[PDB]
Amino acid sequence: GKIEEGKLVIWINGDKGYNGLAEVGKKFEKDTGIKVTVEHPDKLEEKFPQVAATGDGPDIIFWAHDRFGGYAQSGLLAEITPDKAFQDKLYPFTWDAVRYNGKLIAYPIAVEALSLIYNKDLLPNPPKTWEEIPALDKELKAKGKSALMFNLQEPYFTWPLIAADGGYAFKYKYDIKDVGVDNAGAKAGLTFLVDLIKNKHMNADTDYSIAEAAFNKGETAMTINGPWAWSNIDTSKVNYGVTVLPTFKGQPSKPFVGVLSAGINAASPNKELAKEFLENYLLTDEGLEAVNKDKPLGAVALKSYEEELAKDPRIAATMENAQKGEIMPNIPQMSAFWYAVRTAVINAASGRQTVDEALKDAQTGSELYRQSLEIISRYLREQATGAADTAPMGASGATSRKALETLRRVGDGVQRNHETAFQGMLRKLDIKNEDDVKSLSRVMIHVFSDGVTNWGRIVTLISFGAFVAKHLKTINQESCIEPLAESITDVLVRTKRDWLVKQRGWDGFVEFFHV
Ligand SMILES: Cc1c(C(=O)O)n2c3ccc(Cl)c(c13)-c1c(nn(C)c1C)CSCc1cc(n(C)n1)CCc1cc(c3ccc(F)cc3c1)OCCC2
Ligand SMILES: OC[C@H]1O[C@H](O[C@H]2[C@H](O)[C@@H](O)[C@@H](O)O[C@@H]2CO)[C@H](O)[C@@H](O)[C@@H]1O
Repeated sequence: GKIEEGKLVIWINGDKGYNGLAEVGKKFEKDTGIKVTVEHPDKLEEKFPQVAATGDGPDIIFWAHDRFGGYAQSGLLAEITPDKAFQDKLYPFTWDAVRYNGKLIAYPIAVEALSLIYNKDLLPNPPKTWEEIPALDKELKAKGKSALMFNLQEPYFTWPLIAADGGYAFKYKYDIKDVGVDNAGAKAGLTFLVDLIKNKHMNADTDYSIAEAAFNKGETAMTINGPWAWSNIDTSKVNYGVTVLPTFKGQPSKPFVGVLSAGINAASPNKELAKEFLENYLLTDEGLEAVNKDKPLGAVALKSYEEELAKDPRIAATMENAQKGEIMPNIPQMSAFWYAVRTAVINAASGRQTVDEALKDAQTGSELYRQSLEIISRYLREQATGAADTAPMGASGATSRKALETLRRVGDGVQRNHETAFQGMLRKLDIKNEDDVKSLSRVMIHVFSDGVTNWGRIVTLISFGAFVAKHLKTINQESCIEPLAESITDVLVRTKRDWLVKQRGWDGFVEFFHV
């Protein structure tokens, strides 16, 4: 329940230099008498938000920057306030990756991008194009080898191909309502991947460990991986090169670029020890060297140590691929986007869904929070004030508009028919201000998560929200309505994600209540 005072617990992914990080921990302990424990739990990026929401978890969490906006929005991260002298030691774009709602929410460590890694003894020159890989595989199969193996279980690895011909996550300012997962470009890329599998150039079951072992044993000519993998390749004594990813339809593969970052748990009683560790032990030439020697970091954020490593052709390749890619967003939706696309790739690769079916579901999943919030926020606000929002609905606007019209019909009926239960519960909850609204999340999840799933219960959730919003406006707390709508939306989408996607999201709602 409570994080222990007077020690540091650190979480980092099991593909990174955790033994090197522990060496930096030992240096810290030698100066201070404070013990540093480094752990690498499975699925730590999913475990962290669950444990931290209870006041528990590590003091420090390491992950790429994309997950940290979600954590910060949830109240799970301490604000970082390094002085100017410290801030100036790192590249400004790395600080930009860890800024959320104008606040620094983590320390940046290193820039990561995927590259094409190839065995010079099998393929002296790497392929410039994806399109030439089937013919290379045919050549290599006659030598008892194969052209390419990489992790097909994590969408981070397949994304560069999906993005190449025009797939995108959130259109870039970001337009969060503009998602590019089921467009022609995304379909072309994923169809190419699925055709590789159909034609027996790759196996849908290949994962990180299987691809790594095949490459490092000299069984496959190429893999796709990041700087952290280079240690194990060095140990293997494969004659490898690191290069630009192949093009698709003449266009570069576009890796999603990550900034490995270190956040401090909002519930830690060791925030000063954590800052001291991160600024004066880790983010130093010697600290980063200890970690980099274990598993390479990429292009480190620290100007002084990055200058020394920049002459490495493997780093040059990493940065070439990075320049062709895009820095990941850190918006809270990123977790949902990754879950949606992970499922789409796995299902398309296995034959569970067609490419069209798979990307349609991924588009729905990625759009779900924003579309749900549009509908709910508009209903609550128009209920409270008596007047509709004149602003355009935007992307998938017909669905939003029709869902709002449906909700007007069925939601107004629920508020009439359940006036007695609603008035009774409103009085018992005694909702007075924004603090009271913030306290609703836990109880709403409890009530709504229990029992059957159907559209009627979704209507009850939203309709009581409108009932509360009317109350809030009347008592001059209209500023609480948008936070209420965000809280309800979060409950809805977190608890019913898979069911909602199965219904075709809000189009299911509209069809369910037609006539
Ligand atoms: C049956 C019922 C359901 C359902 O089928 O799931 N929902 C209700 C929402 C409101 C009401 Cl009044 C009732 C329900 C209710 C009750 N009797 N009848 C006859 C009805 C119709 C009271 S028993 C259920 C209950 C409600 C609460 N608790 C602790 N328990 C208060 C905690 C709370 C809960 C919410 C909120 C949604 C928006 C919001 F701004 C604040 C919220 C606060 O939503 C829960 C999910 C929707
Ligand atoms: O596959 C989705 C996954 O992508 C990224 O995770 C990377 C991570 O950035 C790399 O440092 C390395 O560990 O490989 C991971 C892929 O297995 C995102 O950072 C992550 O949030 C997302 O779920």
